[PDB]
Amino acid sequence: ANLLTSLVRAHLDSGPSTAKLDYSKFQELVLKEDAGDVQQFYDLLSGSLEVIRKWAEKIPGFAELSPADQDWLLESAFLELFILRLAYRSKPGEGKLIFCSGLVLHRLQCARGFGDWIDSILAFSRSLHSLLVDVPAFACLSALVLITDRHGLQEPRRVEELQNRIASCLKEHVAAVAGASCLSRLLGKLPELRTLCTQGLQRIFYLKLEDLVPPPPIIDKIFMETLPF
Amino acid sequence: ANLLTSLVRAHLDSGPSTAKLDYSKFQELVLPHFGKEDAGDVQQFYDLLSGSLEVIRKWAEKIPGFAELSPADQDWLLESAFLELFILRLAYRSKPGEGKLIFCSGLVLHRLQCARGFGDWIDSILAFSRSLHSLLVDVPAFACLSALVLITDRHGLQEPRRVEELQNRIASCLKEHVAAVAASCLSRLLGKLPELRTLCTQGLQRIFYLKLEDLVPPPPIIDKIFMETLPF
Repeated sequence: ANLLTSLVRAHLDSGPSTAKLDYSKFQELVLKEDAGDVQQFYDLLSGSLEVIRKWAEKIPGFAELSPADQDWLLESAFLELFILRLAYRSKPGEGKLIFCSGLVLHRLQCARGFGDWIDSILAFSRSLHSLLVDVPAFACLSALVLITDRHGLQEPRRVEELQNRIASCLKEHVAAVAGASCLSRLLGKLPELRTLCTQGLQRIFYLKLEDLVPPPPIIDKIFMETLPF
Repeated sequence: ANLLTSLVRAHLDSGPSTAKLDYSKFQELVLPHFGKEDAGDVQQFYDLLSGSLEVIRKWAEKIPGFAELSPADQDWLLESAFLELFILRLAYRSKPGEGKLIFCSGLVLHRLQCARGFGDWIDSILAFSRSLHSLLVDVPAFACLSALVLITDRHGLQEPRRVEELQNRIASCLKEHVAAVAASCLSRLLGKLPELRTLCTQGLQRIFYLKLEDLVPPPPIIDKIFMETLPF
């Protein structure tokens, strides 16, 4: 309710307004992988880093978790968060990727840096779009990606309480707007999203191997620490 | 030559002969669920990597000069080149025109039986097999090339110059044989190198992915190679 309103205010402020979109570099007709492409891949990921952290700071309860638990939840869900907010923001029917700064790029502008990762993300975006998720449901869904069980939490029961809180909040709101199914269908995108995060881990691994441009330290850290091994 | 003979003898004993070919598990049609794998497929994949590594170790022990290198340099050369050796010997042995993969022990498996454990990687290895076959590399030229893949400069050798001397030795022997039989085939064969190098990368990606999945843990020595051959 007031929780819901707070999750919404938090989501909308964490992205760009249709007025602040930048089509400056957009090329629908785009005429191996080189170092401009690898740099732009890391830059686009790096752009959401501070955005998602300020967004999490505004989820009620998140700052009452232990600071070690806050950092680990962010670090463990960064990739999934980046993917869900990009899939929701973008327009997959026209190949349009919209990033959280407002930059708009065509997918062919992105294919070389992202690999086929990017097509997988556009299929998920089509899929998510067909569900017609409203803004309050999405503001709940994304927060549930963050605030979830991870190995090594100091206070896993308090993470679980807050998750139940956000879940109840999502569950009402859905029921209120059209009396499993809907809910079940929306929660089904959590596991797709985990599998899609896998695919991003594979892409960083591959690029680290190539080593045209090294990943920036904080991307490299998230990659190394979220690898179970 | 005498080196030649020994390299040749070492190669033929390391593989199977058109007899000892096991069709015990061969199925000319299986219907898999693509892009997924259970723990039987993953243990078979590793088992095939590790059987091939004990076979390549015994083959290297027979290359004259290899066993008196330092034990550490011996291991590092093997591990540094295992994946490349594995793909080359597998490509050379196999029959891409019937979709057949032939391993080490004699085991024959259809491309469709490999799909789950190996991923896409196996199809790309079959494509390189067709590639390598159209070059028509004879057994004594392949016995030389194979060994020059192992005996090579690697960072961190205790005695890189002993390795280089032996590399010179096998190169000369190859050259003698290319002339006895008479750039490419050479330059033509180095032209496929990038295919191979991509396939080694493609195998690292597959182990990474399966280590992520963790249906079963990789064997320790495969895991060690994966890790120490990753600069990070």
